[PDB]
This record gives sequence, structure tokens and C-alpha cells, in this order.
Amino acid sequence: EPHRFPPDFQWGVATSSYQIEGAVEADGRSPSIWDTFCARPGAIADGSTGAIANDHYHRYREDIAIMKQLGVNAYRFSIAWPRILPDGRGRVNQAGVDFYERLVDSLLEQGIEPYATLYHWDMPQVQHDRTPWYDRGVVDAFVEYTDVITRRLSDRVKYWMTLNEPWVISFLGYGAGEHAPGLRDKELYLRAAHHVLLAHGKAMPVIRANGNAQTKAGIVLNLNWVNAASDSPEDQAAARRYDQFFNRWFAEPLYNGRYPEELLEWYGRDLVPVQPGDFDIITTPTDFLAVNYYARTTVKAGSTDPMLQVDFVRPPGEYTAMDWEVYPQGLYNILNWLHTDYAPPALYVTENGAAYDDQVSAAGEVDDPQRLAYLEGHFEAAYRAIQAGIPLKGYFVWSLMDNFEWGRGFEKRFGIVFVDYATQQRIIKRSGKWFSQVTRANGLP
Amino acid sequence: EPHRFPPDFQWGVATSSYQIEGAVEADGRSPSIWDTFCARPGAIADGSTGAIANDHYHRYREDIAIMKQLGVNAYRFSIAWPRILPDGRGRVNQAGVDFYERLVDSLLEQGIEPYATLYHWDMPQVQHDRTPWYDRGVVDAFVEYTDVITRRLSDRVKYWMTLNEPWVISFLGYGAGEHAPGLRDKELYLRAAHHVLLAHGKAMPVIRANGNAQTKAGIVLNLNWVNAASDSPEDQAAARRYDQFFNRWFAEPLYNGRYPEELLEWYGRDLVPVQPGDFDIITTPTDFLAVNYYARTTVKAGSTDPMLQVDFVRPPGEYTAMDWEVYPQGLYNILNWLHTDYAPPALYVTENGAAYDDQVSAAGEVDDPQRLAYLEGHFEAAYRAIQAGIPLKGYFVWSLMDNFEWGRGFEKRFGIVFVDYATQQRIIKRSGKWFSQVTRANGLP
Ligand code: NI
Ligand code: NI
Ligand code: NI
Ligand code: NI
Repeated sequence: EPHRFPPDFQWGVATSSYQIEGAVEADGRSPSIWDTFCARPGAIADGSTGAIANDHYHRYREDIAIMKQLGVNAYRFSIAWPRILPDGRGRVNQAGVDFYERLVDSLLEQGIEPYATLYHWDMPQVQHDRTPWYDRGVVDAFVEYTDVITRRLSDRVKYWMTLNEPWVISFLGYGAGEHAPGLRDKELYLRAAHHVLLAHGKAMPVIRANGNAQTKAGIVLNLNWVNAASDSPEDQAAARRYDQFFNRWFAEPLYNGRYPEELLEWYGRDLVPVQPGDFDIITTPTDFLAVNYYARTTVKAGSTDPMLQVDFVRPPGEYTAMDWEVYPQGLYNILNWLHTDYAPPALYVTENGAAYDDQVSAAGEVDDPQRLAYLEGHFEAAYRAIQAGIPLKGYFVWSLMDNFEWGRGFEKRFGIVFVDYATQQRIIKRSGKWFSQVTRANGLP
Repeated sequence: EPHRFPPDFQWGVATSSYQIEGAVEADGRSPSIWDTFCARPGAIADGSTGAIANDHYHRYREDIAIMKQLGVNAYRFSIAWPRILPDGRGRVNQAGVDFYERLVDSLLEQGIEPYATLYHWDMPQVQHDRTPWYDRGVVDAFVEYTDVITRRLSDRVKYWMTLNEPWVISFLGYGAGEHAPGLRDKELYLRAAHHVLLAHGKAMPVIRANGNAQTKAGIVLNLNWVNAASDSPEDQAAARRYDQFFNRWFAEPLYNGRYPEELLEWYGRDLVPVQPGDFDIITTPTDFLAVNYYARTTVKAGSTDPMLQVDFVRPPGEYTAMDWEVYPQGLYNILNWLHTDYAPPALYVTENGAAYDDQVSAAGEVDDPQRLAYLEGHFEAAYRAIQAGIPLKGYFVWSLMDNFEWGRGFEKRFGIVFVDYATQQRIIKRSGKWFSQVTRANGLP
């Protein structure tokens, strides 16, 4: 049954720098906000840090060989600002730039297209000391960083992502206190959210300028399918607020030059530090929109989250180890919504995947049928989306291998490749072996 | 009935620091004389250096796991003076000490006994600038280094070797110009030879004092079986001079407090800078004598080596890729000579092995029957020595894996484990798989 994807479809896997690289003091790297945050009691559920991680800084070539086994034609990673500009600004760290040159050279040598994320949450601590995301001066700082690295890599890297998951950077970082730098303030989150958008917009012309005609760039948004727990007006309203908060807070500014009004009013409109011309910057044209999709979230009115006055409900269904509902149809729905409402020239699924408890068998294999079924359903939903004329150009599985899952530490494994953290051994999981077939087939089954 | 070795016999593999570690600039390491010497045109046959080597500095855990596969109960390695005291003297480099602590801890955790060589040719360049081996001040410099590292590791390392192959350090380094520092002078070689012996003697009481009742220490001598090309007086005399030059120059001082007199006269006795009390120092009692044996060397009167007035002959037989004659009987003869003439309380074969051209087969294996046959014959010779009552306590194969073979570069492979230098992949060779059975059987199948 030829459920084949388009002939140039990009099949990849995704990682982020602090999640896999380790080697946190190597070669002039300065501490990121995450290096500092992991020190805080209760911040990381298993008490771990990203100090070693997958040790990908040293093991990249081996990982690239794994990718060859996987059959991917694309690889999404992030570049660590602390390696490039350890003082946050000013002097370029040659050694740091050199790592990414070696990585990109190795990828292209193996026929793997590099998709580079500029910012995936690891701002140098020294830069955050000067300009936290709630401080407008952060925009120029991120742009300087973008300029340095893009000038060095634009000859080899064609696809760039500006910032990964604005909602996470702003809300979790500054609103819920769950991610670095670990603050919890509604105003700080809204300021951070606005400045992330501004940084994305100011960065785009820089990327295009340091590139060539082939250069493509966009932002990466986390989106999930949102449902109301019931038909009650309070629940419909709760769902609508959460949807505006999670899914529309960035998309509407990016495409329509406005924040969702009802949520804006509810917050207090003056808390967003919009200045004249900001929306013109924010709406700067992009080549694509990248989407990170994981789950359906079902909402009712309540007090669990005091800021939005909502509670979360779990419909009967299948759940991952992250307590996230498995809802493959949600991916189709999100792609369709973006395509009908904003009409981006191209879409990419830059992240999709699942965490389940994995064990290594006596045979030395990792049998993960739940994760495989998860991936299968979502790939199917993406295939349906393409058949419906949605311009989905690629799909990147989160993640290549198990890694530091932020506040959950190393306890939640998202990889299609298992990592034994005692020895750094990599074992391709059953889902990974299956994926090796999908990529070569292009794709299902 | 099986040819079984004694129940506590130590089966091991051997390496040296510059040959395997790489990471030449890491963690405060300063350049050794070999880092400088590799820069010299014509010094290394394939134009290589030890800058990366086997990358064992990073890959030690993996290598140790290979050792477990091999079934060894002992591991001989060397410690890099440039890592421990990068300025040659004075400030201890704790990161350097730390690598060796982690290496030893990991070995003991796997039940592998560490046998540590203090000096295996890598003097820090900065120290050599102050005290080359021909300068008597080198003795106190080596003793300082010995003291620092033996204090840090004596609780875990019981077996220590002071200096590896005095003949090489002095003759190849200062007499033939073939090894670092690359000088070619008879006087400089003899001064160096004498100071190495003195460094060995001064070091012993330091190692004993920093240790406990279990501490065992000795020197490591290269010895080969020597034959005269014919019965002519000129050939006998040539063979005698070579024997005295290669085999007796160090052994006679160590055990009898004298240099071989005829060769001494031949050179000019004033060139050896012997001072009163030196022989009392050189003869300080040792726990064992370690032996590195490879070949039979056949000599005739000739002008090829002008210093000794000798030529070398190749008898009909089997030759390795180093152009060294395979003569397993020689190993027994050497051990028997040392046992009868000097009666050391214990003997170890700290090095024995062979270099043959290896290829990786399409099946991904390395089939090396010539290396296997070499090892078998020599192990048999060692078995015979033990049956004759020679107190051989252990046997270390040179080497665990292919490595930087000094002046021959990476082109000569001595390992029972193949290294693909493009990726650092280790493939246990056929000889290695065979050895995996010998260690477990504790004798020859
Ligand atoms: Ni169909
Ligand atoms: Ni027999
Ligand atoms: Ni390193
Ligand atoms: Ni003198």
C-alpha cells in the first residue's frame, strides 16, 4: 500500500544543544541560563543537569552515523549561543564556531541537510544578566549573535529557524517559573513574549542578507489541539482563553499584526510593551512555518492555573509517560487550521514524538511499541494533510535519541535511539528501526 | 593435558600515553618532546603525529570494556609527565592527575590490575629545555614527578615501572637521532644512558616510601636474542659488541654495578659521567625485572653502523612488517639468561607482539593469522620458561590496539584490536579473539 510522501519530502530527527551536547565548560563555552537553573532545588525532577547529557559535543560523528542508519535526509539541531559568543556579545569564540562547522561539514558529506535553530533556550548567563527576555535590549543582542553565526555558516546552511517555541521561552521561563531563568510573573512573561517576536522579526533580514537566494527562514511554534471539556459557556470560554494563550498568541502577531484581543484585555493590554513599528517588524515575511505538535489538551473552567482560570481534564484515551494525551488527528487539524487561516508557503513538522518508559531487554534491544504506534498515527495524519493540499515539506521526529528533557531531567526518554547514560552507548529502538524503513520507503508503511 | 599457566598468572595488554591518548592540548597538558619531534621533516615515516592517536583520553571507558572482552586481568599503561606537571616541575595539574585517577578507578572496578609506567618517552618539552637526559639534573626532575604522582595513586596502584627501555631513550633519542629529541652523538647517548639508570635508582626509594608493604617496582628493559652471522672472529666480536650495546649495557649496572668493560673501552670510558655512589644508587633492589622482547638480531662485522662497526644479516625465516625476525625461542633464551645470571625474584614480559599488514574484510573482520601464530609461539616459549622454574609472573601483549608507532607512524599496526583511524572504531582482530580464549583458559588451547 503506497502511502508514499512527495518525492523531495524531508524526513529528519531533531535535537537541541543543551539537551545533547554536554561538555559545558569545553572550548570557551560560558554557562547558559540552564547551567545555572539546574542548580536550583526542585527545578529538575531527577536532580540532574545538562553537564554531560549525550556528550554529543565529542560524539557527533558517531551520532551522524546513526542518522545514516536511520535513513534521514535532514537533521534539525540548535546552535549554542554560549559557545559562539561566550561573553554574550563581542568577541567571537573561534573554537565554538569550529564545532558547528565540523558538524555541518560532516552532515553535508553524508548527504544530510542541516536545519539550524538559532535559539533553543540556552542564552548565555552573562547575557541574561544584561538583557533578560523581558528587557527590550535582548532583541539587538540576539540579532548580533545571529549575524555572527549566519555569516560563518550561510554558505553551508540554507534552512534557519530563529527561535524555538516562543510560548515556552516566555511563559515557562518567566510566567510559570518551570524553565530557566525560573521567574513567575504575568507581566514578565508578556514582555518576554513580545521581545521574542521582535527578535524573530529583526533577525530575518539579517539571515537573508548573510545568505543567498536559496536561504529559507522561519520561526518554530509549539501548537497542540485544544478542546473544551463540555458545552457549558464557562468551559467554552476557558478553552478559548487557553487556545488564545497557547496557539494564537504568536501566530496572530506573526501573520495579522495583532494579539488575540479577548485574552489581551483579560491580561491588561498595557502589560505588553508594544512600540510603534513593532508589528511591521514582527510580520516580516517568512519562507515557512515550523510546528512542534505533541498532544490534545482539554480544558474546563477552574482555578488550577489562576492566571487563566482553567483546569485540565483527561478524556479517556491513551497517555504517554509525560501525561500527554495521544491524539494524532490533532496534527492534521493544526496543519489544516494554519493552512486555511494563514496560508504559509511551506509548513514543516519540526518536532513530534513521545516518551514511554523504556527498558533494555536481556537480548540488548529496546522494544517500544507504544512509541512506534504513536509515530505511525501521526505520520498517517501528516500524510492525510499532504493529500489535502497542505504544503508540508518535512517531518522531524523528536528526538534522535534520549536526552535531557528539561524540567523532567533524563527520566523522560523521547528518542528513537536509546542512551544508556552509564556508558553513553546508543541502542537503536524498535521504533527507530521501523523509522529506518519509513525513511527509505518514503514512507508508510 | 592443557598447557595451563600458574593460577595467579597475569595476562595483560600494554600501551603508552603518547601512543594512544591524543588530546594533546586538553586539560592543561603541555607539549612533550614528541609533540615537537613530530614536526620535523623525515622524523615520522608517514608524516603523522600523536595529536589524536586512539583518542584514548576521551575513550578510556570504551577501551576498558574491550579489555574485559579480552579477559585480561592486568593492564600496562604509562602516565604522561606533561599532564601531571605541565611546567615540568612545580605546580601539579589536578585535571591531569584526575584523568589517571578515573582511569585506575575504572580499571580496579572491572577487576583489572594496573601496572603503571612512570616514563615512556614523553618528557615535557619545557623540562627537556632545562634538563635533557644528558644533563645530570634530569635525575632530580624525574624524581619530583615520580613523587607527585606516586603520592596521588599509590593507594590504588601497587605495581610501578620506572622507565621504559633505557636503551631506546638514550640511544634512539640521543645516539641515532631516530626518536625525540632527535640527536646523534655517542657522548650524549652515553650520558643519557647513565642518567636514566640513575633516575631509576633515585626513584625506587620514593616509590617505596609513598607506598606500602604491597608496593612492587622495577625497570623495563628491551632485550632481543643476539646471534653472530658466522664463527669468524670478526663476526663473533661484532655480535659481542652489539649484545653488550643492546642487552647488557643496563642490566650489568643494575645487578653488578658495572658497565660491560670491553664496549666501555671501545667507546672511551671517560664519556660515561659516573660519579662516586652512582652504582650504589643504580643497584637499589627491585621487586622484579620487566622485559620487552621482540626478535632475534643477527650481526656481522661491517661498517653500516660506524659507532659499533657492525652490519645486520637476515637469516632465512619469517619476518614481520617491521622487518624483524620471528624467533620465539629467543624469548625463552632471554628469560633463562636473566634468571641464571641475575636471579631476579620475579620477571614479567611487559611487551611482546608483532606488526603485520592488516585489512578489514568485507565482513568487517580482521583476519591476522601471522600475528596469531607469532603470539602462540612466544606464549609457548613463556610456558616453557615457567616449567623450567623461571619466575615469570605475567605477560603483556604489545599492544591492546593499533597506535602511533613512533618513527613508523600509524602505518605499523601492533594491536590485537584494529583501529580505523577515520572513525576511531575498534575491531577486535582474530588474534585478539584468540587471546580472549587464552586468558580465560589461562593457557594455550
Ligand atoms: Ni489509502
Ligand atoms: Ni605438553
Ligand atoms: Ni574533550
Ligand atoms: Ni660532567
